[PDB]
Amino acid sequence: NISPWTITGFADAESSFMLTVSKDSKRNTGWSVRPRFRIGLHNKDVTILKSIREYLGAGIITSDIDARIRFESLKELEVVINHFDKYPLITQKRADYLLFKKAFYLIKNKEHLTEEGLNQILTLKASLNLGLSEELKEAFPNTIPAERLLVTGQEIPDSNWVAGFTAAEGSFYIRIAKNSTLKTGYQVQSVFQITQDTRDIELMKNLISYLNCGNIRIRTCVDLVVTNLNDIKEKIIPFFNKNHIIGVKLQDYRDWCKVVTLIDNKEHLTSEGLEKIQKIKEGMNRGR
DNA sequence: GGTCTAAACGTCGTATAGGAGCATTT
DNA sequence: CAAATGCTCCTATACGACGTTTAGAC
Ligand SMILES: [Ca+2]
Ligand SMILES: [Ca+2]
Ligand SMILES: [Ca+2]
Repeated sequence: NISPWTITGFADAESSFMLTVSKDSKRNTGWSVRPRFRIGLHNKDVTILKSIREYLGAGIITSDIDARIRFESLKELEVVINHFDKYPLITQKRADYLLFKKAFYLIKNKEHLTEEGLNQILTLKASLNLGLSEELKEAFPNTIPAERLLVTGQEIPDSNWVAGFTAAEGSFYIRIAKNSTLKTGYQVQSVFQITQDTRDIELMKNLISYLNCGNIRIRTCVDLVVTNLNDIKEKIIPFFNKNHIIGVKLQDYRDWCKVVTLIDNKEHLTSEGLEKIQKIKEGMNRGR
């Protein structure tokens, strides 16, 4: 069974909360309103969603050009709302979540079928994700987009969160630099990385402190980068060994785990070993 | 002076990010 | 009938993941 805080972290990374507003002749207000929750992965990682359906005991899984689990009915969203209230988000999407939750409840009490609720719902949608479409701007001018609680004091709540966050957005790659000042002609480095747009740096900086290694860098997106070999061998790799990466990425990680060992044993300073690494690297990540 | 590590710097293609909307069930 | 929700297709840009250069220890 998958840890709940993993799901929370994973969704903190790659989930989205949506409100569709559709023009509809058959309604008094002229518009249809519906809530959605969705997680989308490449087809190859479909097992993750199966793991989430199984934990929560809800959710509809599909696979086409990509794989998704979706929550659209009131009862299914009720499960979703139950979970994230127990296991709160920590990226800027917790703001999104709060808008949705308000919007969700107006819809449950059917008040969206009123001109008042419809207008209130749109103030939430205006500040949720990409805001109002042009078509919605034309239909509802002078809508004042609702207040977003900026969450900025939030700490990393659990290690399994981090397993979840990176499994979705973390990166384990091998860096190879053609560099003649080295005997083999190439510098070899193992790299652990997490990326975020600059809106959630306080979480990024805290995550350095949580894993107690790595540096923050701005360039806009901000990267958390760990290149230190004894931080990678003694700090980063034990964490994700107790707190498991899930999905295909776990397999890249294994390969990454493999190349860090050989580099630890200085086998990268030989041509044969340098050949060995490129074989491995060429077989990781996008190279599968 | 040479070799190396850490990390600063550079960069493009696509896996999503977010969305819209018709068809079916309740 | 209408309100809910099942079901599917769309578009483009923020990432991931790949590569070079530099600061500086030894
Ligand atoms: Ca994200
Ligand atoms: Ca992403
Ligand atoms: Ca991902």
